[PDB]
Amino acid sequence: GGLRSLGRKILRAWKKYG
Repeated sequence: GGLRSLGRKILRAWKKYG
């Protein structure tokens, strides 16, 4: 997880925000 991947970090929705 990094700068440009930040979006795909959300995209994978591991825990999804909250």
